Amino acid sequence: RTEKIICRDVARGYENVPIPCVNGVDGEPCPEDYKYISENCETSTMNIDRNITHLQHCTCVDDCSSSNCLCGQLSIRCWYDKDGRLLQEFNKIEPPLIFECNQACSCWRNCKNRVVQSGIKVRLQLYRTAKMGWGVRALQTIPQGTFICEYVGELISDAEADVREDDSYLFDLDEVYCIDARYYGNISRFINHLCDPNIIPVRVFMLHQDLRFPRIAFFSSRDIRTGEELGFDYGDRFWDIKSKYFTCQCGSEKCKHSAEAIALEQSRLAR
Amino acid sequence: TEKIICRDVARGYENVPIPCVNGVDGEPCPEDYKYISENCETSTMNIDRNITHLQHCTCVDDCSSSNCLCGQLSIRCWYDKDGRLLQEFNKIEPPLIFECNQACSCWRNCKNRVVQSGIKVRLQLYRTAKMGWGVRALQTIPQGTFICEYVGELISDAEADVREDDSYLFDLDDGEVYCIDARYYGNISRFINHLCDPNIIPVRVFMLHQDLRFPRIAFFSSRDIRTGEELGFDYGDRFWDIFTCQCGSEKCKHSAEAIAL
Ligand SMILES: CCOc1ccc(NC(=O)[C@H](/C=C/C2CC2)NC(=O)c2ccc(Nc3ccncc3)cc2)cn1
Ligand SMILES: CCOc1ccc(NC(=O)[C@H](/C=C/C2CC2)NC(=O)c2ccc(Nc3ccncc3)cc2)cn1
Ligand SMILES: Nc1ncnc2c1ncn2[C@@H]1O[C@H](C[C@@H](N)CC[C@H](N)C(=O)O)[C@@H](O)[C@H]1O
Ligand SMILES: Nc1ncnc2c1ncn2[C@@H]1O[C@H](C[C@@H](N)CC[C@H](N)C(=O)O)[C@@H](O)[C@H]1O
Ligand SMILES: [Zn+2]
Ligand SMILES: [Zn+2]
Ligand SMILES: [Zn+2]
Ligand SMILES: [Zn+2]
Ligand SMILES: [Zn+2]
Ligand SMILES: [Zn+2]
Ligand SMILES: [Zn+2]
Ligand SMILES: [Zn+2]
Repeated sequence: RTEKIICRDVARGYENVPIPCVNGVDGEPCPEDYKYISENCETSTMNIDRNITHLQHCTCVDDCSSSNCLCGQLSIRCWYDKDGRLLQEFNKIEPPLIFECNQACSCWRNCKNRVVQSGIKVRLQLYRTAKMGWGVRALQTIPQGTFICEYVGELISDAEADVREDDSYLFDLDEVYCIDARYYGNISRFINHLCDPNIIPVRVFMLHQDLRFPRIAFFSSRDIRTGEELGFDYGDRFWDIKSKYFTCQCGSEKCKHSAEAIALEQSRLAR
Repeated sequence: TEKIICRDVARGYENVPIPCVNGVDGEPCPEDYKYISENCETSTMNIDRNITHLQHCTCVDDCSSSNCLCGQLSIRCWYDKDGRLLQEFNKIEPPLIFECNQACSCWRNCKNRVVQSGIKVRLQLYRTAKMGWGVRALQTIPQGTFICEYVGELISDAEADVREDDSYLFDLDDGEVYCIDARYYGNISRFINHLCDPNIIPVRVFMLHQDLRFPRIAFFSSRDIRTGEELGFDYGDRFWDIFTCQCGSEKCKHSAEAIAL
């Protein structure tokens, strides 16, 4: 079998870079049961607070590289190095919310605290995996801490998420709001679960500071090689709903959710 | 002597820098406002942003055919292949323009996305002889070219009635009345002066939402504009009824001399 480019850009020109799709595995055509969007959408009344006078903002007249930047101080510090990468010291167990600079700040649009709002810069590819359906892989080396993409979809309420039948694309922001990428989503809806993940989600605020709606940004948690599949840990809660339907195919020696890992735990509980 | 007093009054928010110069007097770069590249809110406007309420096209091409719903909503698509308004465009009573949006099936680079792609022409903020600050072209600009949007603070009818200074107040004009006030928050368009012989015209456009209470205001050149020419639109007789005009045209109808006659 031969690899087959089946779409030049699944984003239809909406991202900074094209995101091609290939399938060198089976006969599945390019996925089209969803609407690609590059930014979050709403399908009910949400009234995101966008009052420009409500925004916390900085007075910096440099590039916001100093510890005096207010937006960095709201994040405890700015966690971006000079190349726009997330610092290794960033705490994954208890991450602070990231507050990027915004339209109320006195700084320029190219200051050092605007990584996520500047969008996708790495070359990604939608591709057919051997055992998980569609997936996303890197077409380049990606250093640790690099911004990858945002989890984009339909903003819905807690109550609406209870009503939704399919939560295979439902991200819990943790009233409680979620992002459902089932019907509307970006490239992130195709990122699979890995028990040994190489990206992590981070909560970020940019052009609004409405605390019901953090945006979810994925950053690499280690150096990523060309061709390597991207994935994050969906979390035990997702698997406590979903392992009755399918089991994990990540194949890692550390896999916590495989058919066998579940059976081994069940046999320890019996013994 | 002409001094450059700002490399970019937009602070990097537009596609191009917009420098400011002064070769007339001692006035420094204007700083009594906040530059913003898109409209802002200072109170709850409840703009309908429901993606399922958008009318949108099913175009599998570049939206240059007559089956594009978004062009049909605008009577036709009025943009030529270069993104300029057609010569047949009603420059006196323009129709509403519906550009393609996030619900359309077309690509982001189809032919119906001129205003949402932002400023392309090179402009300069500069100190005029008699009108304070103004905006001029640093290049020739063909007729029908998109210049910039009138950007500011969205305010209600009642809020506009309470405001003291309407020198930056654009009336969006059935239904609830709203205004764009660029006094406190605005982009480069807040500096465009009135001309009785204008060379740009405002056009109402819809892009990412279709809440008909809140058209966005796009300025297009109404004729070929020469390099160095000051940009201006006709503020309208209502503004002048509710300083005297220094436009200098032989057709100026708001001058001190005109008002006295
Ligand atoms: C820095 C942040 O760290 C995080 C945060 C979140 C994650 N992981 C997830 O969010 C996970 C994502 C699954 C992939 C398909 C997208 N999805 C879920 O847990 C999930 C949970 C509950 C649920 N149901 C209801 C929820 C609310 N109200 C009512 C019902 C649906 C899905 C990882 N790291
Ligand atoms: C759509 C294309 O057609 C148009 C439309 C409008 C224009 N021209 C103007 O909009 C004009 C703009 C003046 C320049 C300084 C910005 N401004 C005004 O008429 C104006 C009117 C009333 C007012 N006051 C209140 C209003 C409501 N409620 C309370 C008070 C303030 C300003 C030209 N062509
Ligand atoms: N580690 C995994 N093992 C098996 N299936 C997975 C795994 N991670 C994701 N999936 C599958 O992908 C769904 C989640 C999607 N967000 C990911 C894109 C999906 N692979 C697709 O082809 O559309 C899950 O409901 C599973 O069907
Ligand atoms: N044709 C004109 N003649 C005299 N003054 C004008 C004319 N057009 C605009 N102005 C002045 O500019 C104001 C409108 C502003 N939106 C334009 C920018 C203004 N020139 C400034 O320096 O900030 C008016 O209140 C007038 O002060
Ligand atoms: Zn700062
Ligand atoms: Zn900044
Ligand atoms: Zn800031
Ligand atoms: Zn696993
Ligand atoms: Zn179309
Ligand atoms: Zn289109
Ligand atoms: Zn369209
Ligand atoms: Zn005049």
